[PDB]
Amino acid sequence: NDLPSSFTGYFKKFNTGRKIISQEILNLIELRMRKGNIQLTNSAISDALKEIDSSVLNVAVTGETGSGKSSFINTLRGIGNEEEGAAKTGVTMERHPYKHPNIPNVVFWDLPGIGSTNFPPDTYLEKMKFYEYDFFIIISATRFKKNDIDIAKAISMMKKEFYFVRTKVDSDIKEKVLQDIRLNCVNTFRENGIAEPPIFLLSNKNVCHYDFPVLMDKLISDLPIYKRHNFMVSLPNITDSVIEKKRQFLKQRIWLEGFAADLVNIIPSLTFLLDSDLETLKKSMKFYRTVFGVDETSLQRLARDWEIEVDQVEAMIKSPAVFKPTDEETIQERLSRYIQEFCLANGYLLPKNSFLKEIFYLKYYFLDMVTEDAKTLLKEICLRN
Repeated sequence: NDLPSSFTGYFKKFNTGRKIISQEILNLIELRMRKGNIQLTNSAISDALKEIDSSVLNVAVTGETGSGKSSFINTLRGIGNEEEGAAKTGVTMERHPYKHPNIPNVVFWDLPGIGSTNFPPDTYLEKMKFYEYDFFIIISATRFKKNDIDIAKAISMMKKEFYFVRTKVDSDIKEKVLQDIRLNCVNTFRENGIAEPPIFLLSNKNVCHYDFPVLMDKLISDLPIYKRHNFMVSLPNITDSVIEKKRQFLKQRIWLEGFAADLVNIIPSLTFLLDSDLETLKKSMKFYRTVFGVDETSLQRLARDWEIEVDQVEAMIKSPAVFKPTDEETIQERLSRYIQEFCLANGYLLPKNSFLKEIFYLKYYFLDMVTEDAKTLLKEICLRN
């Protein structure tokens, strides 16, 4: 009903595992809004966004050589295996990092298998600097080994998160050969004195297949709340679910940002646009396009994979022309029209006589645009092949 209730109510749509901020903090912020603590409410939101933005993620990936490690690391980074920057199989002396191409805050580490070293579990983890990782990805293309489990045991002893990933299920060429593959893994765990652990089976030809979806959900879910945003944004845009999930996260961030900047009591209508906010809007559009893989480069490659000049790929979507020069229409007119379109379909998102400043409604419009663009190209990429 009131503003304090509208602020926290916006997050009712998202379950515990999809919030980019905790209910505890949301409840705290609301209290401060209701207390009139007109400064502590802004600092709470401020520090919350700051903590979200500066979050760094380090993912340790271990297993055996030629069992998927490299492909896993590369598909999560959105890089082709023989592409530049592509993590290369096996190699192995010691730990090797691979930063995400777009989100510097995310780093995957190729760790040498403990089998290719003469280090016992705990000492191996100390050598590999276990304390630096947010979670571990234990990969096996078969049914895991004693090594894989001793490592897990050591990881759980230190309170860290690990996940069992069975790659190359696709090479297993009825249909439910998955339950068999899963049966072999379970016996291994049972054989090693461990209760039934979850397992995620993955495919290489069709990477976004099988347990990829739920694995993606688990990693974000188990992650500390403030770390989810930066990792979510880094995931590969290979399913409408990941894509739609990213939008949900970015929408939450815009909301927080809109409130921090202070609400206003005048309808949006962009009659004058500071060069200041224009550049901000240009940066937002560049951030969203990259995140959703619809930025210039991504479109160029896409154009090659098919043929035709980029010209026609861009023509398939809408975000590429937002800031493209035209003698027929000014940016002011274009953006001024977007605000009206948005608020006409979505309303002002707040109780009567209260509004977010103009830029925020524009960020929401762009985000929707890019999200739709990504789903359009994905649908085309899938339609083929």
